[PDB]
Amino acid sequence: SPQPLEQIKLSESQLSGRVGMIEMDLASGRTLTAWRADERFPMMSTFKVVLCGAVLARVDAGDEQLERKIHYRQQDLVDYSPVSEKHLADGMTVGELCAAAITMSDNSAANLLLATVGGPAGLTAFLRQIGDNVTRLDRWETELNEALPGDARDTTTPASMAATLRKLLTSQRLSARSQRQLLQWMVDDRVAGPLIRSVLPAGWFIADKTGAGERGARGIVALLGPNNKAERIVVIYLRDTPASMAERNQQIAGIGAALIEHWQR
Ligand SMILES: OC[C@H]1O[C@H](O[C@H]2[C@H](O)[C@@H](O)[C@H](OCCCCCCC3CCCCC3)O[C@@H]2CO)[C@H](O)[C@@H](O)[C@@H]1O
Repeated sequence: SPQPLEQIKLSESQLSGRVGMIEMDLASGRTLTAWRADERFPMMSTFKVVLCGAVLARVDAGDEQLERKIHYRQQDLVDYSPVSEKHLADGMTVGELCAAAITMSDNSAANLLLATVGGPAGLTAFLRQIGDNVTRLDRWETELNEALPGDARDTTTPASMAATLRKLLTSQRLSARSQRQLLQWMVDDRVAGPLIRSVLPAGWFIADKTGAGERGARGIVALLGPNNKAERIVVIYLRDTPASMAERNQQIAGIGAALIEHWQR
């Protein structure tokens, strides 16, 4: 209802925590709104879209195949594996692991994919090789969600995650089918996708990947826009807040309501 920058300030003073947000134009990369855009926030399960982006880069270089089946043991599973635990005998293909990791947020799917790109260090090197010098992955699932105050491990900044997401979905760094696949995994998120579409006004496109960690950490990376087309990239991160998940979810929907009400800017 109020201007999106003034509403983002109300959410931080009502949550008693720090909020980081950036509204960027997908086609040109111009930043429309930014609050704590250069400040670090834990990435959480949102690093999985960037992780699958490095996976499609190896398939593009002929080093990987989304059809390759990976086999794992029960000892390789970590907390929260909704689909990978159901395939300990038949295994899952690299494409299926990226789908389970982004749409269902399976934590074991992300670790299994992490081992193919050279660990969190192999993924930070791909980020630096792609132009991102701030985002860094240090641990595996689920230690990277600890959200220790003052710790730069496994973090990013809203401005960096937005610029890397735009580079992966619009630069020629990824071939057309690969870019088409990464976007499809995001509009197919079965965790918050349908819940957000349920309260979005008609004609609004949405694709996303959210996250949640300790100390009230919560984040969302999304593609939004009127006329059923993804026009902007919005990245919002929440950290160091004792508020309930419902109020943290209601604060992010409140910033999203101010963005839709004052869209033209
Ligand atoms: O005048 C514009 C519109 O205003 C309302 O739409 C509401 C809507 O009723 C509401 O459900 C939603 O909640 C916002 C839900 C937030 C979900 C977004 C979550 C993330 C997505 C990616 C990052 C940004 C926020 O806001 C709008 C705008 O006020 C009307 O219902 C609607 O008829 C109308 O088209």
